[PDB]
Amino acid sequence: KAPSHVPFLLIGGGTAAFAAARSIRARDPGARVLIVSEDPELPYMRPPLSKELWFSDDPNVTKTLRFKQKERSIYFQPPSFYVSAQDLPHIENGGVAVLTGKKVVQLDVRDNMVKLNDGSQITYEKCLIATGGTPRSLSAIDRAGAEVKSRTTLFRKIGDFRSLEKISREVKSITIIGGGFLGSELACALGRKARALGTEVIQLFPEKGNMGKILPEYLSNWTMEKVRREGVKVMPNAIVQSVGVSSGKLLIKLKDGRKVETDHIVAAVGLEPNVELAKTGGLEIDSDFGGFRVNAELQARSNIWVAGDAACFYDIKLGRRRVEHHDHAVVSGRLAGENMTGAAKPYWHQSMFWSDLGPDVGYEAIGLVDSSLPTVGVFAYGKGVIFYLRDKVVVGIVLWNIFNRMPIARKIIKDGEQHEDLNEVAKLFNIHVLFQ
Ligand SMILES: Cc1cc2nc3c(=O)[nH]c(=O)nc-3n(C[C@H](O)[C@H](O)[C@H](O)COP(=O)(O)OP(=O)(O)OC[C@H]3O[C@@H](n4cnc5c(N)ncnc54)[C@H](O)[C@@H]3O)c2cc1C
Ligand SMILES: Cc1cc(N)c2cc(F)ccc2n1
Repeated sequence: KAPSHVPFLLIGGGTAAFAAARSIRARDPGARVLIVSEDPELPYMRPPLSKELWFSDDPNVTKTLRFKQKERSIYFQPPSFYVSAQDLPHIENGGVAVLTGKKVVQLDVRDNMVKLNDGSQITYEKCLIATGGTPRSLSAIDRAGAEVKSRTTLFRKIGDFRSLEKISREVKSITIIGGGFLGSELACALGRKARALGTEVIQLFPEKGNMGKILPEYLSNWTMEKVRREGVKVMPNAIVQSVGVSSGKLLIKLKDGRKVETDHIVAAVGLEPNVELAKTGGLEIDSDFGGFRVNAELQARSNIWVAGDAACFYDIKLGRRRVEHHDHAVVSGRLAGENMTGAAKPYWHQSMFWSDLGPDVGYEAIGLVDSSLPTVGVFAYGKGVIFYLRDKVVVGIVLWNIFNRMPIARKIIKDGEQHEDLNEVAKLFNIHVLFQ
């Protein structure tokens, strides 16, 4: 199936890879691009797996994988957009092929060659590593035994959505471990499903409130109350000590003495970059942020770039970073595709992210957003803007229930001005003052 040589080889078939393939085809007409994906699915976007796909009025949404934004599919393109790998060398004006169900297990940088899990070898001229990451798991779950492990979900892929959606219709109690984006969005989604069926949803995490690492405490606490009003039993300040099976149910023991009985656990406790290929490829990994260490142009070696969740890159403006946003995979993937066709451009356009936690909670963010940084919040906590500061300069912004204003927030961070009155800057977001 796979040819012996391809001009453009993209390792991994996710958001960053697809954005790169589209970018290469737009900058190099007739280009021949091969995506190698270990998943059986064609490239698709993940955000709907924790949001729109759970709020669809169509009960066949699990099969169609379409959602209302305007209806559209979770796949970036239908199969008709792609050509087969076997035909990729011969088709006139080239195309984009995806070799599904295949994993790159060896990378030879000196010879511009990869080896697949089935023994196949492919040489390339330009290569992109866009392997993303794998969900982390709790140490308490790893030591819990096979039964507990079989009743614990790591949420990332289409299969995880389908398996958890089926569970929410079969069991009475689901527990989410994790207070970040994924845990909070799944809590609101499972909470909506539970209100109609009369079932239970629990979310526990060690922080004082949802999104405690991202939002200031006062806004994290406000968010926790909104999640609770979606039908979720939220347990902050919860550290899992052990997990076992008791009378057929899962028993979660917390360090503080509390105990939670439930039927199924969803672990949403972060992501580990997929850097397996750094060993054979002799590629540098970043010990501080994780991931493949690349420069401002997302380049690792002469013919190898890295994009997406797995790329630790140099931001000429904000310093060295690694970002795990959908839009960042798109932006970095497209940038890598342009540099794979001679652009030599540095990461410059700042990617944004967003989150929706029910009807009354939606926010957008950009730049360095971290609750450890000093923050200034200007609210009208219905609507407002939170500025994240470093050396008296705005390095990140969170827009709370403010939409269609991201270009303004992007300009403020790019300009790097020293603002003496952030209340005037809040007027740019139609806000007419909390500190942390
Ligand atoms: C449920 C969910 C909801 C999200 N919601 C949001 C949101 O609302 N807003 C937001 O900004 N971000 C969101 N994100 C984050 C966003 O989806 C990620 O930042 C984005 O998918 C990262 O793109 P990627 O290409 O770097 O990685 P991935 O999408 O993970 O793609 C990597 C692909 O490469 C495959 N692969 C790995 N190693 C190999 C190998 N050796 N050989 C072959 N294939 C390999 C992996 O199987 C995977 O298929 C969400 C993520 C999830 C999981
Ligand atoms: C930056 C970001 C934003 C989100 N809304 C998000 C949601 C998820 F479910 C998982 C990861 C996420 N990462």
